[PDB]
Amino acid sequence: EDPQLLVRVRGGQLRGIRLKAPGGPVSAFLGIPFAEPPVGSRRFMPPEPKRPWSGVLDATTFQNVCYQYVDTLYPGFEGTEMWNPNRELSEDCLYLNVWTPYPRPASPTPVLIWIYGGGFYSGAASLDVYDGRFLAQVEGAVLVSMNYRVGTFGFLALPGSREAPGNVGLLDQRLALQWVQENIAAFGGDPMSVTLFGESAGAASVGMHILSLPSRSLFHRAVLQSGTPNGPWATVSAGEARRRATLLARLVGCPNDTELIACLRTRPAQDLVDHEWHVLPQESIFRFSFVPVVDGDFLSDTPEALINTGDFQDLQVLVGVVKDEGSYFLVYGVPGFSKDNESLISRAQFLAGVRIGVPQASDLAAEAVVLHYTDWLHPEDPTHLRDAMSAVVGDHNVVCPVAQLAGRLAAQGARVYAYIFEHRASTLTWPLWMGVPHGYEIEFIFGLPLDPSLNYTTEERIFAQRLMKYWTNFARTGDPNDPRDSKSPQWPPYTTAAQQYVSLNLKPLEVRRGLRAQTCAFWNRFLPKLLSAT
Amino acid sequence: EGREDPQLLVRVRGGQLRGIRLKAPGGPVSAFLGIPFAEPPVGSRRFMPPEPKRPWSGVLDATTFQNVCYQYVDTLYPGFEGTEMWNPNRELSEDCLYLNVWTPYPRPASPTPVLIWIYGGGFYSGAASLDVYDGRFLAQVEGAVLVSMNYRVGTFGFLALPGSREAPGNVGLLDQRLALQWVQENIAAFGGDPMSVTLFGESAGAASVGMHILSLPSRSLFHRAVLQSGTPNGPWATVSAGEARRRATLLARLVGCPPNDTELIACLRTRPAQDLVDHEWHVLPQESIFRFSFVPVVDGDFLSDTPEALINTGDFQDLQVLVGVVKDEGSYFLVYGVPGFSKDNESLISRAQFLAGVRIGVPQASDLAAEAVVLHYTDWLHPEDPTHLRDAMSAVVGDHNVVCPVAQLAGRLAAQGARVYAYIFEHRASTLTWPLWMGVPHGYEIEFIFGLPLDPSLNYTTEERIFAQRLMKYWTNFARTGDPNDPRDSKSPQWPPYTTAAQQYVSLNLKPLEVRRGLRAQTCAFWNRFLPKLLSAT
Ligand SMILES: *[C@@H]1O[C@H](CO[C@@H]2O[C@@H](C)[C@@H](O)[C@@H](O)[C@@H]2O)[C@@H](O)[C@H](O)[C@H]1NC(C)=O
Ligand SMILES: *[C@@H]1O[C@H](CO)[C@@H](O)[C@H](O)[C@H]1NC(C)=O
Ligand SMILES: *[C@@H]1O[C@H](CO)[C@@H](O)[C@H](O)[C@H]1NC(C)=O
Ligand SMILES: C[N+](C)(C)CCO
Ligand SMILES: C[N+](C)(C)CCO
Ligand SMILES: C[N+](C)(C)CCO
Ligand SMILES: C[N+](C)(C)CCO
Repeated sequence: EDPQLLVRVRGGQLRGIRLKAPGGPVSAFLGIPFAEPPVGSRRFMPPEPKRPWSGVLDATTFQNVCYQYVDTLYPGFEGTEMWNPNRELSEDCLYLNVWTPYPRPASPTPVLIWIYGGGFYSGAASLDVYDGRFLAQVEGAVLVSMNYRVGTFGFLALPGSREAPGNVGLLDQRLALQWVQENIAAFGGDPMSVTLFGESAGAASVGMHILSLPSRSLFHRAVLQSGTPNGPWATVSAGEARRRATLLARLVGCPNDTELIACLRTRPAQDLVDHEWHVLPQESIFRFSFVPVVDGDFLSDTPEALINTGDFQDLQVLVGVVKDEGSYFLVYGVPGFSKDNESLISRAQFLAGVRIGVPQASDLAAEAVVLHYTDWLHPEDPTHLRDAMSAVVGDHNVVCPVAQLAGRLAAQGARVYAYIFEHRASTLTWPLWMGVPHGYEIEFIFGLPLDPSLNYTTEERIFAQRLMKYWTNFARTGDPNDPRDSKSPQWPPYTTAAQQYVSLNLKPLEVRRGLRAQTCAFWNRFLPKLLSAT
Repeated sequence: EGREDPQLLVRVRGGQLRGIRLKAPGGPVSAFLGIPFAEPPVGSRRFMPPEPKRPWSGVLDATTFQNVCYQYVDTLYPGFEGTEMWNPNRELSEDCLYLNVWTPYPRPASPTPVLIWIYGGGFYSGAASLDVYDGRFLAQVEGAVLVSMNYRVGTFGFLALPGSREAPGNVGLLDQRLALQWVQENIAAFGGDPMSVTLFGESAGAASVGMHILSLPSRSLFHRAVLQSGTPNGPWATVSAGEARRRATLLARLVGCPPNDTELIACLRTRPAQDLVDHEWHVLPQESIFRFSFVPVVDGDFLSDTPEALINTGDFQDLQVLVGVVKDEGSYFLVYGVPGFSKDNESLISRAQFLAGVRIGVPQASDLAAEAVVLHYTDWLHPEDPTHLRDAMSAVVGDHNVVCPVAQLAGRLAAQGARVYAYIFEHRASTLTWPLWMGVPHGYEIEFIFGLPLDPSLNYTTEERIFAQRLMKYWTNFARTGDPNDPRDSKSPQWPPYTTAAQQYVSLNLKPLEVRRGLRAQTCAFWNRFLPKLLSAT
């Protein structure tokens, strides 16, 4: 028995495991229950706190992955399967993971809490890319990650109902956050210094905690990587949530809210997943059936309204995007696009693609999109058209929503830093045309290139170390710059006047101005004017 | 005769003429100025198609410019050459249908290609007698035969009650056409070749040239065309029959001829010319710039359909066309209507003034269309920078009215069989009196093409002299062959034709030709493809 691996939390005693990081050992406490299993009658319901336990709870292995759809696009392909569940699926999945330095820190240490993405329909804290041992060992950080319910189980909502109120997957995250407040000191973490970070739906989740009052007392700083609470995919109205839940119920043979939800609770988990993609209103990409709902409770208003009127004075935020946000999604439903060729497309394929990539757009709005993104010097060039299609999907869904949030957060008193991540992993298995896709910064921030067995370059390992420092410096201070270090160049705050952000690549930081400023004016200013008028 | 210069006596269909020997820097030229080509369109003839000049007895003196057609005279900037170089330089009269011919001296012995100039001035102003349209340099240096005609402007040339007998519309274009017919019949008398006739014009003159291209009866009267900063398509060069009728009827009311068309037109004919000019600007539907009250009308006769329809469906197989724009097409127009703009300061404007400016500069835009314009031309890194806003306002007016219509025209003509050459003119005259912020404004290429810098008394630089000579060669090579390039020379860089595929045009400045691609390709897609679609849906 190693006393560094024994911790008493409020629920009782835990035993962790000593894991090996390249530079030395870390302590890992994996699969710690933070809620009562949301099973049987508790399906679709808010999470309840985990009842205390007797003896020593074995916290040496990852727990089950929340029940979810498993990708089948490219069977056997690492680029897709690296995001697939790596443990058994179960509705009994409300567990979290803590990595700390070995030995346990002597003084209270800044805490980073990771919230995974996956379109609110997928993901797990147990994926290899979310491995916290490197940040723990190298930067001395306490890293936490939780599982939260996804798909119907996390976000199926009959708004106004007692039994399926919506947003329960977000309440799972919140409960994990409350757990950190109550318990992280036992591991040597500082509950007065908690930084949330997440990517994609995880970043939208971070944003929603920023916009929901009861969450704000549970953290101090936030990082949103390639995702925002505002924008076209991260939320639905109560009406649209009801529509989708009612339709799924119909599809599984479930005929008053209470009756409807009681019958949904009788169905095997896979029966629900079998139909979750049949409820979207359009043929589309970058759209997910069961996501956070504007309920007037967790979200008191739309994210748009809340970011416009919010006060964010005592908040620091780091936000950014990858170089090619849209490319990943094109292979999931835009004809002409494949990982197996260069995906050089015709103009016809581009116009059709725009309707799928911007599915809520009217005919006129779609025409505006096509005319904006066409290079009128090379209107039928397939390379241009392929890269424009990617651009449309990335800008609409990530870059411009990020630019919008960044600007409103800064105008309303927040301290904001922004980045574009432009380094394409040497080990990437997707084709070159996809560039730096959605999600492929994460492995560097977590510091996987520091593991020699994974075959990243020396340059990539130095780069990872740099990024780990920006992120942990941000966690410690609310400022990603290295404070003992002179010689930078310094990463300046993002402001509405100057609009400064930095490139994160193998070269030293370069400061740029305006995140797609002209094109984002189109998405964020013009298209809405077109909508309210048509 | 007996005692005079035998080299200045010429007979035309109407009778005998005596010209004048003029001095150009390199030698003498022959000038025949103020040759009448129509019966004076006065009295009962006001608003009516021109009638050919009846023959005269004896020798008509053709040694001085004749009357300028009755028109509005600019008084925005008294004493200022920038404005006054465009003002009438001879008596204003309705008796104004006279043309001018310059030729080498002695006259050419073999048939020489003819250039015919059509002046601009928004269809409300202009004269062939202005110093910047002086044909002597082209005549002397290039051996050109050059012809220019006065044509009626304003109400006199373009007031229309469409469908009526007495004010059918487009009579100023019919004046131009009568002059073209005159050249066909008579220009061989001066050594000119009626089988080689190139039209050229600027602004409204360029629009006019384009309308001769789109009207079949004109097509037999010329072979090639140059359109400088003007097009028959676009937002200002024509009006519908309905809008023409509305403006004519309002004008009539304003001058005490309240409304049957015969009666209305008969009362208009009793009015003093100056009365008509005094109310001319009161009939425009919006507060605007780059809009003119009385312009060509889509009458279903001269113009069988809209210029837009006609350029989309036309066969332009046997046409060569040279077209282009100056660097700063919009700036000139800003000081005549947009609050905040002036020749006497830097015209740094606020964002409020930009938004107001856009409504005046795109006067037919809905609220949604105008916010589309504002959002496109705003620099979102520097949305309130006065220098950017000033320059963006200029760009809006220039692109809307000239640059994008020219791109549209060049594309349609090229797609439908024409040989097209395109330019951007980027040299600012060292003698320009407009301020620096205005750049290279609308109209300030003309003095180079005509060769005024060859006159040492005009104080242009030596480099400007050489530049002028180049331009004269391009224009006259195009007149001769339908190709501005020199057959003898080579690299000396070549001017490739404009094509829809490659979109090539050249920079005209003091440096050797540089080839560029796409005339404001992205922005003109906004004007030429998106806004119309907005319009159709909205
Ligand atoms: C530039 O000028 C515009 C027009 O006003 C004229 O010039 C100014 C300086 C006055 O002295 C006035 O007498 C003239 O009529 C102004 O509208 C504009 O505000 C001026 N721009 C600036 C920034 O000074
Ligand atoms: C790969 O691209 C080709 C053409 O480049 C396209 O037709 C095809 O659908 C793509 N995917 C397949 C079917 O392998
Ligand atoms: C040109 O230059 C001379 C000598 O400086 C000057 O006196 C004359 O008035 C100028 N003329 C013009 C056309 O500006
Ligand atoms: C098609 N799915 C929605 C299942 C995958 C999203 O990328
Ligand atoms: C958001 N994920 C990283 C889970 C998928 C995109 O690569
Ligand atoms: C059109 N102008 C500006 C030249 C005169 C208006 O009064
Ligand atoms: C258009 N004009 C040339 C006639 C006036 C100055 O631009």
